[PDB]
Amino acid sequence: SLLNVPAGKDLPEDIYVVIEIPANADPIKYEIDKESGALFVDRFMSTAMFYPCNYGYINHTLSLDGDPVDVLVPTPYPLQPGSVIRCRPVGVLKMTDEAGEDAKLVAVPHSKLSKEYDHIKDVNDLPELLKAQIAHFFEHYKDLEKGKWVKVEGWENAEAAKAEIVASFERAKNK
Amino acid sequence: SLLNVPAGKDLPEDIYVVIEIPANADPIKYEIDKESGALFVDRFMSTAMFYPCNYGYINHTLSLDGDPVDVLVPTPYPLQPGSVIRCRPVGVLKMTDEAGEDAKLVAVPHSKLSKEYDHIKDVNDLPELLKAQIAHFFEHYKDLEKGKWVKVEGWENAEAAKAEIVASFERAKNK
Amino acid sequence: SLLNVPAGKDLPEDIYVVIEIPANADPIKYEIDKESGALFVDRFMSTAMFYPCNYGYINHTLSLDGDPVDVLVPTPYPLQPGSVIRCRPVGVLKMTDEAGEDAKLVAVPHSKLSKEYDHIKDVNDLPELLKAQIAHFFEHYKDLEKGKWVKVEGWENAEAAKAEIVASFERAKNK
Repeated sequence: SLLNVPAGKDLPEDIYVVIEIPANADPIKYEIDKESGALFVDRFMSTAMFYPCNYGYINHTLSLDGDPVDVLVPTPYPLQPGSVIRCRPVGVLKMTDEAGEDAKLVAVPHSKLSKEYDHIKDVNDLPELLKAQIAHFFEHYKDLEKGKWVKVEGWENAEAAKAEIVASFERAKNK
Repeated sequence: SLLNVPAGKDLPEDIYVVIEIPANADPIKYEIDKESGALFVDRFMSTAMFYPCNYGYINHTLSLDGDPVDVLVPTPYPLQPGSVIRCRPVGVLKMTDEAGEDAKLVAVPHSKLSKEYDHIKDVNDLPELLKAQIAHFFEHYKDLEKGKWVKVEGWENAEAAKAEIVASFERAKNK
Repeated sequence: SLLNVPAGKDLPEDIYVVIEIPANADPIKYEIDKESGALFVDRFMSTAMFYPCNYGYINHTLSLDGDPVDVLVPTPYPLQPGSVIRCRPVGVLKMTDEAGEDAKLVAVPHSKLSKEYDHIKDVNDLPELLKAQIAHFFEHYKDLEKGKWVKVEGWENAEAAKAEIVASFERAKNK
């Protein structure tokens, strides 16, 4: 099942993201269940916005908000929810919500799947427009959910991203 | 897998429907397999009609036609086949086909996912139009399958719905 | 899971294909993983082409290129990737890439799902156009992947198809 999926083939320059929400899709927020491994409708988003990239998580990891690391992956065409893409971290958007700080990484499809993302080695290689779009999306998607807020601090490099991967792995089962 | 999915987290005002067919979709009738838990093309529908809501079943239940309880869930945007939505029964369309009797329940998305369905407490709260549409759909979808017929008897309340849930759960035992 | 799916319920006039890529879809090449049974993005196709039919494999089989037998299934409407269709082999397109000659079978939806494919008993029953389209697709889809080539030899009958099914079933498990 989707639970039996490797965090990566070779952490952390080579990961597997499990996709929950496709780029440019209807505003349904899906999630994979811990016990079923099934795609659950987590929520119907209230703002009229869409994810600017495919949105998912790395299996066998844990952020300190009590969830796996979240990754945004851009692709030429939207991916099936519940499907897996081998990619390569290239940055992180650092933001804080309530309150367990909520960093989101950005990984691009691995060279084996496509060479279109080879010239993107680090966060600055991403277009400014897409970056502003991601930032703006996370600044606002929850605006119509009372008692929910997000402050976006900023972008950090691929090493920053890789760091969070290794960290959250190991915070990964242990306790 | 999709077999390992709870009937509900608190029957019966709080259930899980496994979605097989999305609202307003192509006329492919999918089903989840008992052994694989895989989404199987059960049939290509012959009439030019679409399901007016997402269509699915409650896991760990059995109707007396030899299938789990079927639930129709309305949502703002169609759901991925094979995905799960936490909802709340609000009624039942009572109908009879060839092989005994074929009640179909109507559950609305749980308040945790959206508050859009909070004012729908019972069957009458659903719009007339949607009700007539469901009824009409089930009256006719099988018209071009010889030796298949459906007579729609009528609508019953949420407690009627809840009843069928509890019943069919327990009848829940025997494959 | 999708791993636990029968090759067929009565080989070889009655098979199960696991669908990876839908007809007329975005050019994402998906695959089912051997360990997870999960839908993995195998590759982003580089040519501006689409699969003319749904594309998938028979579970519990092995071709001599080190993969299950691949089947193309036509349907009236595209199928969900990762879903299973009971169908009935009616032909085979014989082609060579290498490493590993690359026959692709063509099965049509079983009569239980639809009678639309009843009159297609063998390869010649398929329309010319669809045949030329499949052939032309496999001749060219890999044109922009250096060091990859395909020569299409030709079409063979349903018996030829069923043969490859029986062969590749055995060729598997047994070491």
